[PDB]
Amino acid sequence: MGRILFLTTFMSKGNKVVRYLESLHHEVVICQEKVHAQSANLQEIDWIVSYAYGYILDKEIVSRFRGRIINLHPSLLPWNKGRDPVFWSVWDETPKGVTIHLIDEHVDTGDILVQEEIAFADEDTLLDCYNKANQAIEELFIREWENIVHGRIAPYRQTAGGTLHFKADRDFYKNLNMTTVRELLALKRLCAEPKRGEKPIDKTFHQLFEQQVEMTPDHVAVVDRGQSLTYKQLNERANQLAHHLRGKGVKPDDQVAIMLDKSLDMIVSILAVMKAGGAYVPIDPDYPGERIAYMLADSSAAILLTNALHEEKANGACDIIDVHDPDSYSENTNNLPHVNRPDDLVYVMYTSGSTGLAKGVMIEHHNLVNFCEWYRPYFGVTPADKALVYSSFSFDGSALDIFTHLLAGAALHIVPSERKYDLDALNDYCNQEGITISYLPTGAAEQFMQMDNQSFRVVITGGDVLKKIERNGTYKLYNGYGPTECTIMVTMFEVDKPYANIPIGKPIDRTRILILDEALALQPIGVAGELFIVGEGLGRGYLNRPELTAEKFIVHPQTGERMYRTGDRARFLPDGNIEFLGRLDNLVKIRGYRIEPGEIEPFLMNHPLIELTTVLAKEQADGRKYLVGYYVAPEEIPHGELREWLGNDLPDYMIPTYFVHMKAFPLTANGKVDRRALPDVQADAELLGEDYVAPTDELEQQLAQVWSHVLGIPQMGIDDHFLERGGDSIKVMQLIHQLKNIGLSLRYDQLFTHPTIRQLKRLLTEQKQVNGLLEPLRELDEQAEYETSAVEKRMYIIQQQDVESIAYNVVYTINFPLTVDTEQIRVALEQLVLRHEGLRSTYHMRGDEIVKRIVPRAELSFVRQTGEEESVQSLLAEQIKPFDLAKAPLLRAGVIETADKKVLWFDSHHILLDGLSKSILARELQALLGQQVLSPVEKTYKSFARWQNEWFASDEYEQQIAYWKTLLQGELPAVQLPTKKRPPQLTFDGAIQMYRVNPEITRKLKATAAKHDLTLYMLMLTIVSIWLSKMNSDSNQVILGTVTDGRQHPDTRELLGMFVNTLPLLLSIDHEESFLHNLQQVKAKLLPALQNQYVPFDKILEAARVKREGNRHPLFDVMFMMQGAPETELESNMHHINAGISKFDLTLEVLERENGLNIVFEYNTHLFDEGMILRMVAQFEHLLLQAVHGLDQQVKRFELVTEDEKRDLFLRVNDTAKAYPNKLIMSMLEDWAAATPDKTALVFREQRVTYRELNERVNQLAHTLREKGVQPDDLVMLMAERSVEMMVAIFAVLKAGGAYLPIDPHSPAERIAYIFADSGAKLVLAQSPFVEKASMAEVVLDLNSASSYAADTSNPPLVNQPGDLVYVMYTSGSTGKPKGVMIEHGALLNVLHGMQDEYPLLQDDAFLLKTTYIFDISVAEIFGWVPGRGKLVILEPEAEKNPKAIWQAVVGAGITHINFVPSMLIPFVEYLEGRTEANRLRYILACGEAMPDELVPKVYEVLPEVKLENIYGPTEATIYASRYSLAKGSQESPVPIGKPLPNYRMYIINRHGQLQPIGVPGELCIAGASLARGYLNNPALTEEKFTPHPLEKGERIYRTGDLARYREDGNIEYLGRMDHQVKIRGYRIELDEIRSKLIQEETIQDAVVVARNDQNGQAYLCAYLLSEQEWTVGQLRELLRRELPEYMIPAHFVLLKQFPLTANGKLDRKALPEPDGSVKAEAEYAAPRTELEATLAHIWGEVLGIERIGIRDNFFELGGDSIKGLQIASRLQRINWTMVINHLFLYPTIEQIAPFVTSEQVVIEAAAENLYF
Ligand SMILES: *P(=O)(O)OCC(C)(C)[C@@H](O)C(N)=O
Repeated sequence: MGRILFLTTFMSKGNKVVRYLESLHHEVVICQEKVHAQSANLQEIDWIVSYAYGYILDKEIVSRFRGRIINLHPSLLPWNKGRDPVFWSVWDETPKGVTIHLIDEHVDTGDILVQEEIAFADEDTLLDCYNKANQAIEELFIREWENIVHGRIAPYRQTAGGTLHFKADRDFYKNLNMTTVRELLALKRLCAEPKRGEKPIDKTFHQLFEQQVEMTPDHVAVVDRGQSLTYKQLNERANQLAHHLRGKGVKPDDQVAIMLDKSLDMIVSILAVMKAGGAYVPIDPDYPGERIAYMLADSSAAILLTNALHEEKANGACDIIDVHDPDSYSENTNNLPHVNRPDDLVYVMYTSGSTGLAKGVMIEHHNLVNFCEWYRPYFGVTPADKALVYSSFSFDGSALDIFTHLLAGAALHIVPSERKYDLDALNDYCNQEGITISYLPTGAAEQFMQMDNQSFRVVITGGDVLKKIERNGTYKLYNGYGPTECTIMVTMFEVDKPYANIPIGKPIDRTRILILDEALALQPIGVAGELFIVGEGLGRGYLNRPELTAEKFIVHPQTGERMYRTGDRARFLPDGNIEFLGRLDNLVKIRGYRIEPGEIEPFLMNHPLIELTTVLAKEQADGRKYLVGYYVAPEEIPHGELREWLGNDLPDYMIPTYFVHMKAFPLTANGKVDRRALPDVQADAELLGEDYVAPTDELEQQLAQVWSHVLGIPQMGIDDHFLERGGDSIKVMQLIHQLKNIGLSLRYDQLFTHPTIRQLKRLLTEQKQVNGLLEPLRELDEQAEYETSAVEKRMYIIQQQDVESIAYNVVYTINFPLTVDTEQIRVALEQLVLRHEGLRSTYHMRGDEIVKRIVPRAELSFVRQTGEEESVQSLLAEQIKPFDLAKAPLLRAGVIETADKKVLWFDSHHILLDGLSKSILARELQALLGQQVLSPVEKTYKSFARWQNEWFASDEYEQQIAYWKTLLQGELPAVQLPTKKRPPQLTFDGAIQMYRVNPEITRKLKATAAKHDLTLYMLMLTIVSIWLSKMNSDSNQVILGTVTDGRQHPDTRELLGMFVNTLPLLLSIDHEESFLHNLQQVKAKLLPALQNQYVPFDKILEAARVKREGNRHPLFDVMFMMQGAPETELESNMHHINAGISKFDLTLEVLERENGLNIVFEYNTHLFDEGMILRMVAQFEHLLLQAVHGLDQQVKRFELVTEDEKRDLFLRVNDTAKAYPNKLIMSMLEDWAAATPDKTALVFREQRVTYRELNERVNQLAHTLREKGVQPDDLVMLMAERSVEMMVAIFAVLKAGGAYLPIDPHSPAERIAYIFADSGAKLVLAQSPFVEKASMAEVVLDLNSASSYAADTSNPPLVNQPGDLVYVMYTSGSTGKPKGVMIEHGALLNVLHGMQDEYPLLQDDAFLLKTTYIFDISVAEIFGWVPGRGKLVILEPEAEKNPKAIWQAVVGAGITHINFVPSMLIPFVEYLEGRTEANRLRYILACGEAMPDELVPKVYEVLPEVKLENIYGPTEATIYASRYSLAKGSQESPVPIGKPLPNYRMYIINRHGQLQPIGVPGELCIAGASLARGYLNNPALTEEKFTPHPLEKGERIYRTGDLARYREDGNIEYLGRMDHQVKIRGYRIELDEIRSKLIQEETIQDAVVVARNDQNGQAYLCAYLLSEQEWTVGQLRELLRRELPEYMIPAHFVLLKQFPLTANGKLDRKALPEPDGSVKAEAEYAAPRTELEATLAHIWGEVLGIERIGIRDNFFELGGDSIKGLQIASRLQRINWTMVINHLFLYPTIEQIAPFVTSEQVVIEAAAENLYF
């Protein structure tokens, strides 16, 4: 050992590494500060270990301790050196790992000692990768420190390469800590500066235009009125005016104004200024004369291009160049020499309408070129297109209309103001001229969608928020976004489907969009922020406004890129698109809620009458703001209708206060809706619309003031709904308490039946006035010990079962800015310690009573630590320690300070801190940190405990107990969630998963509940109940737990203590009714439970007499909680920490945060994993969206399984399509017999039949059957044993045309006469011993008489289609008389081809005919050899029971394929174990019953190289349906029946016909090609079992009646019949688990487990066993009590010798002994009456070794052998007690053999001692 100097700055002082070094008994000196070269901490030091050290050691220290300074770096060096290594490992996509290296004089450039490779997942957050890396570097140290300190590791130098990163290089990506890895990279690809990007722009617009004029010179360029201009004509004319302009003094970057109207000369003038070298300044001729003069002076334009009509509008301010004067055009028509560069200005357009007069935005040539070169290929603009010059030329909308289409050869069409505003005439012009593409502003576009257009193919819109997508046209709709400072637009989106917020799209060419926060840092995907624009669109800036240019056009402080502040809020969507979220200044406060008014307009325009809408947020002089909803409709809409239409999806404050009807929205001269031209409302004096009905009396006024105090709404109306205007459960109790001071009593349920003041008055009329119903809480006097509450006694008892448990520790974290004083927080916390007695309360136990003791003062543990982002969790973890309830304070605090935040953490116990106590602790701490004075407390918790304990003696408490004792009586429901194997003991290890409900859906949830007199909790509880029901196999009742506030006395809502109470909720789900009906039923069961909510949970368990199990929590196993919105801002920034604990199997907590819902899924990690919970979270979201949109839909119509799961099930299971030859099996025989007539086909006994001999004899009987009246789909019955004649009959039946119906010859006459009639058949092909057995039914032939054959040996003609019957197999199933399954040829062919693809029987192979032909399995043996042209070895009749004969057939005939039903394979492998004969066997195909798990190794040990296969299939699916290949080294927990065969499909549905997900059980259904036509002469049963289903799209499915479940692998698991199911209080059980112990018992070879209903009806768990030993009940019970719990412990164990199998080898559950019988059981104890028995008990105790022997104990049960009896009889003989060893077998007990053991009386009278002499 040696001294170690541990250097850490951002890690803990007692890390996992430091304390492991102390376990090895090292002296670990810890120094967190900068160490000097000659310090005391450097003396007598042998090793230096560093872990997150934030300083650089001196160069002397590195050399003085060279080879002795070890560093722990969580990065795979040389990659990611320096600071923040784990983040840069993910962002730069470097290799991942951890490194323990040596320290040199640089940053992480030392020789590596040990290095491991870590793996991060795509769905892991960055914080998750931080913990996973910190653990690896700590585990790597623990694993290798001994090898390091002992020199058993040679340092190897770092390989070449790697990255180096410093501090503050991450400041741009600070918000992305909770972002997944795949989303972090997705943002990188979407926002990182591209390497090479695109080619740099090197052209101006007039350069590219002049090149297009050379390409399409005679194409039509511009069309105005009826005249037209070609590209050459337009080019030459502009060149003429440009020569004049340049000669007049036009230089590059000069600004030439243009004041013309939309005409051909406008296009000429624009191109002329460009060709001259300047930039055109568009001035609308209709502007005010002051606006015109402002632009001319601001632009400093010396030349103005106008005509004579608008000439005087300049007032002689410029050199007027008339566009109609011929002298203004020169004679030179050639292109001018180029004097411009791509950096020169191309146009200047002024924008305004707000702050400032007007600002001149300057755009350059490269800006416009980049847009036009993106516009043409994006929309496919060709010279065949025709565009519309719609927008005013003073705005970039015209730049898109003109410049983009000119560079593609298209034609421009000028729009006069006669059609610019009459959109009906514009649609006429477009349809009659062929206008194919154009840009229309948002307002004009939405009013153009109604017109019937056939000309447009692409219509682009933008400017305002697009909401309308339905249009009367065949054109594609595009939505664009972009400021005027950038070129026209920067993002484009094709509107493909309806959207709530239509995205603005993805950036264009050479353009990148960033979503940044206020600190200019990158926001994660989905997080809102300010939109920034980078790329070639950013112009120069504003004209003569350099301050505003430097304000909006900024270079980024870190990325070093020029960006434009848009002032708009947007977020990135996961698809890569951007969506507009509003302007950063248009956020207004309505009723105390910050809302975006743009979120109201889409719902209002969805009204069937509203076409346009705009919601403004005006204000009054008092300061309050009100929302006004302007709408354009054909006529006015009543105020109540618009209030109701928006009340379906929006809250009350988002419903506008007033609505204004408009006929046409006033547009500005620029295409936008004139917002300041909308009519201001007249009633703007705090008017409450019109639904306001003023209070008419003194009670309605008194109720309106109480409602105003609780809800915070001024002037309430008597018709206002409580829940609709912010009403909550807490606010209902506040209304009740506020009425108690008035004197009126209101119950909690009566508010939901009287939700308005109008109804509340009518209820409070009969209610008495001033009575003082509420009594004040009496403050207890000072005592030594105080009383504890019922919940405090429970929480105490909980913490006592494991005194070191943190399962009830309450840990929260708040992230403060670094500017907050750490000690100021500690002082505020120490003030809260004395303010509340709970923070100074200690709990002890006086005898058997738990009492509380108050302490005057207690010191607070405030641990200040320094940490990094990637270590805050590990630091906080090491602080969560168990609490001693006898010591105060029950709360520990501390602040972890990082380089960017101060993380305050506090850990308390649930005995003190509950839901409301957290809210009060937040408000008081926030006020103390704000230096606000607090009013001292008035009440204490110790006094409420006294008041409540006395209420436990009242009559109302007994009345509430009687509720729970009757509510929870009888058999309660059982919720079997699809969990993993439940551990024997209850486990508390857990994890969480979070699901966010967006604000929009949250608003629709709360508006729905309030509209139907429900709370959000009632609505969520119904969805949770349905969600649990559908997972519990669509049960009708469910059970779950909930949490109430438990604040009984109204004076306790300001105290700090444990008040919450747990309530069981027994709810019912009616799947046949609507979602609204179930909503009322959940409330009808919740309100009576809340009326009895103040009975402690442990008393409720006692009243119900709930039995305690080990695997499940008592009563319920799923918990559902819900908290309200945070009261303060500090509570909203608090974060609840879970220390890997799940108190229940599954816990759901709904938290109202950020105007949305954060739903937590706390689950036990032993029952669920990461994948299972993710499925259930998606299913809850799927049910929530279906329910909120289907209020009136039946609950049965809501599906649980998701579409991604349905596609996953299709591929892994039901993708079995394969093309198979349609050649029938009777033709394949005659085809093979033709090619190979002299090949062996059948082998019976020791005789062989060739293909020709077989086919010829088949033809003779066929020709005989043909003339007998055999046609397709005719039935002929067979009565023959296993022989060659049976095979000839079957094939001759098929060749003749009919189907063969197998009948056992040895079947009773009662059975045949049934099939003889049900089938209606006539011919009976029977053998000689069974000819008269048909009783001459009709025409009976003799298969052994040559008269029944013919002489024609030629193949009969083909007379069968693939849809004709091939055989009819009767079932004789349980609970029913035999039914004839009709199988067709194509159905049989698909299975034979399918089984040949998996187990190919080739020509050199053979099959064994051993299954009785009245079973479908035999058919696979009858025809299984034909496809591969093999052979069939017919076993001797009744030789299927002799494993000797079966094994001889496999050896002698080289059989490769064999069928074996289980329970018949076990006797076969029991014969082959002591065998060694050679075998050609390849496949053992098992079918008929469930395969025992122990049989798989038994088969592979007696037969290596074989392929054991478990196969399942009902008779209605021909032969088989699914298969599963079993391997050697395998131990499957059941025997999965596997996946369906080719062209087979299997579905597992519930009781409502919905596909069940993985793990959830249901009914197995078959579908595909090989389905039976139906049941013979039973169309009723055919409809019940062969039903059409939407899964097969109208095609039939066969309902097997078997219970089954999907597995994560995809193989289906057999769970037994749907009927004959055994449950344990609803929670079911698997009998195979009980049959495990029977196999574990070596002497118990085989045994079965079922049930039997007793005389009264209760089924007892009867087990049937056979073995070589005699047991007892007690011995068999104890052997099961190993791991099998008591709820599965059976009872009657009747001993058997063989199992009652039937003809199919399965043990008849009926034929099992019904009334038990030979159930071995023990007797009582002992009573050695006489000393003889006591002597017998002592001698038995010595020989048998049993220290306690009873007089009624069986000799053999205590270890009685034949050797023991001789010892016992010998010891008795030595004390004169004759015992016969034979009697011990007849009388095996002491008392039974006591009268039979006699004495050896030796008399001892002697010979007459009186002797003489
Ligand atoms: P409302 O039923 O929505 O309130 C929710 C509960 C029942 C949790 C609340 O009343 C409470 N803390 O008891």
